[PDB]
Amino acid sequence: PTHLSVDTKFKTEGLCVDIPGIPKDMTYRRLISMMGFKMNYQVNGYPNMFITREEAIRHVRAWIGFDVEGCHGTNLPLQLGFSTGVNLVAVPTPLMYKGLPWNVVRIKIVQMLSDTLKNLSDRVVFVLWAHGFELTSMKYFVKIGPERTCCLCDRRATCFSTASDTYACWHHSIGFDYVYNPFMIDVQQWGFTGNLQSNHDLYCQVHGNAHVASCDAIMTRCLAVHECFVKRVDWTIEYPIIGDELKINAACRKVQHMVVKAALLADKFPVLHDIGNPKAIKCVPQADVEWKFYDAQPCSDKAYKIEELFYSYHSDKFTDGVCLFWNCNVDRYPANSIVCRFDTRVLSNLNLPGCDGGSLYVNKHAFHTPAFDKSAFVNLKQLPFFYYSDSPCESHGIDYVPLKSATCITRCNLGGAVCRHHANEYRLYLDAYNMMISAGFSLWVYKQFDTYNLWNTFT
Ligand SMILES: Cc1cc(N2CCNCC2)nc(C)n1
Ligand SMILES: [Zn+2]
Ligand SMILES: [Zn+2]
Ligand SMILES: [Zn+2]
Repeated sequence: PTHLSVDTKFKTEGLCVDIPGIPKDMTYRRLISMMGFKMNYQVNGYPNMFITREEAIRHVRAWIGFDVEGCHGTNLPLQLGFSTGVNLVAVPTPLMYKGLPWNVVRIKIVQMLSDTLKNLSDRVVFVLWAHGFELTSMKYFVKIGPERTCCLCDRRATCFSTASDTYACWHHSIGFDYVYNPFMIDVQQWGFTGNLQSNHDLYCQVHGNAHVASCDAIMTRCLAVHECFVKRVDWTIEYPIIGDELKINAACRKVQHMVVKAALLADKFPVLHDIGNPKAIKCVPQADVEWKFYDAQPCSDKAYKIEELFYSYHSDKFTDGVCLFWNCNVDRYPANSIVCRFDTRVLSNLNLPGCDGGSLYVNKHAFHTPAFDKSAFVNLKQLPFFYYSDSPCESHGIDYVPLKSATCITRCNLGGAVCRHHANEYRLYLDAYNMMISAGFSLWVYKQFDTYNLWNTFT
């Protein structure tokens, strides 16, 4: 049991207003046939156009919400809406495009999906709240067949061209007119009562209903993300490397060690309260401090209330020493804190749009993160960039230009001239820092933090 059986039942109640008379007893096999597609008994990698909830979750980067609304069914114009905010009007003769025949509409669909997905996924998963017109419109822009490879590379084919009779992936599809072997899932099959807006609005206040197809497409995808990544969480699912994952994760470890080590040297806290990931290891193993750990899994719905994390009777006194909240999202951090908080607003290939202002950060695992809120940091300040090192000034073993920087906190800089080793390490550290910041991570610290207190650790 890996793929969704075509002989699985499909509930058709949601389809009967667009398709009146539709049989109550229906399989994916018969639905695909009704949609105008012929599977020809093919064992060539594409067993069903529809996929399971488990397969949809493994391919969350491919999710594109899709809705079709009748403007006036062969005789009427259709408004095609996508979770990218795009609305296209197809005539059978929040971006809104005027009515155009299907032969040109399909070219725009291929361009839009290819630009949206080329850096995300090897496929497309159309996320539906199926009422009929979206399923019966697929024949106008979708072609199916055996699994194929791109004409210009080794990636699987996602597009077809009737001009050249060739296949392409999302990177090589310029000028292609058909979406080839897409996947889809109907959210209505999951067991819901009431319409799309009533279910979506139970969990999200950020997406409205401007009564256009793209609004429904966005709400459908948002509801799917809430069901799969907010109310249900699976951290065992691994996701492929599509970008700077490894560098970002290594940079995060380097920045955490640097900042915590310097906070302990500068203010000499007798105790550190490490709140978050139950599998955390001391980021500064050599530090003298009493290191106490508190378990809190990543919050995916709302940020933790600091009253629930801290109160209800541990050193008990979280006011003693310092608190470390490394990606542990709380509503309002205490004044004595070191914080790394992911900014959900960041634009990147790892950060997908989420539910109720939140975002779906996908880097090895999927983490739905609550909406970034500047008011969480009112008792803290932004942590300034700095590099600190007590290591010996010694080169060992990439040409050189002398480093001059007020933020290179080393013995050599105190002595008036940065050594080659510390200049190389400073530049590598600054690169790691900038990588982590650009990935969306934000750093905050207790107001008394002052790197001037690090210079006297060289005596
Ligand atoms: C986005 C949308 C449109 C819509 N229609 C459009 C065609 N006329 C009837 C109203 N209905 C819903 C529930 N959502
Ligand atoms: Zn290709
Ligand atoms: Zn929403
Ligand atoms: Zn040095």
